[PDB]
Amino acid sequence: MMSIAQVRSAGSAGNFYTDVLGSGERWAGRGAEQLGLQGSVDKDVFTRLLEGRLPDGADLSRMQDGSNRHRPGYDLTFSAPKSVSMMAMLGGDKRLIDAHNQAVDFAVRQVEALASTRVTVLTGNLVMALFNHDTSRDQEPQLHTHAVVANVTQHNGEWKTLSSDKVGKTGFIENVYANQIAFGRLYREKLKEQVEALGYETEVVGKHGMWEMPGVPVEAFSGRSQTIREAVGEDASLKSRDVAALDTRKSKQHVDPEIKMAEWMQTLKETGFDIRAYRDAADQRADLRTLTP
DNA sequence: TGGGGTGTGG
Ligand SMILES: [Mg+2]
Repeated sequence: MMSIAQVRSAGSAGNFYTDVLGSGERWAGRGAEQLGLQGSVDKDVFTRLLEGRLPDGADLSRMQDGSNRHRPGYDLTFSAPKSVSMMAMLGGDKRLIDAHNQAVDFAVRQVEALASTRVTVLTGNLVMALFNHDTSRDQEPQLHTHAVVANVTQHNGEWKTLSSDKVGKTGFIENVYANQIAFGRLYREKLKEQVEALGYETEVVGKHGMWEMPGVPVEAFSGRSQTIREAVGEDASLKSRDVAALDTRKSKQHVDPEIKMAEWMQTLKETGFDIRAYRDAADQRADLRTLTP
């Protein structure tokens, strides 16, 4: 599941991402490599990258009119299938938090192909920040990664701007939106490959091949989703659910990691699910094959 | 800026 969003403010939203299973926001992309950036994201260097102030001698901003300036960039959030989320946090399977991360690196890398600048020329490089979270605003397991793309790419010499000027030809983000499904798709496919290799089973449960591990009590950890549909309902348009997603949206919360982890384990019991039996069933499934043909 | 739900995203 890949969702999109425009970043419209540096300093402010620059923090947002700078802020419960062990807590890794790492850089990514050929562009982030050029500027010499690796698996760490300084609150300041990032907050800067959004204004147009690269680490390199590039200051592509527009600090005019008090505080009217550049265009920060975009947020491509890949959300993992609820069963994957649960198994990692409630099932303690750390191998999953990994698979998910590899699945994102794969996707985010296919997005970099569309990296192009205005003059339209595929510049094949991006400077990105990838933040990982594991809850929903409803406080449930909801592991996802905000692949924040900085509004900058590198053409021939200096850095330009992915974002466009005026209409001309569809620039970067235009194609991203035009290609959402494919991206959420191949992210989901990568996670899939690994997850099954670990010995887990999966079945389709939604459009464009969305899936989950069969048997895992998903319905019980989809509080946001349900609150959104109890409001605007089912059969509601995507746009209508966008607004619902925002109204009924609780505000960002300070949870007591162990009070919450316990509520989950507790609520997890009432479903009648045997977490342990599942991981083992998966192991035996994986073991059973790698030891045959 | 278009579009799948696990619903994130000043
Ligand atoms: Mg988040």
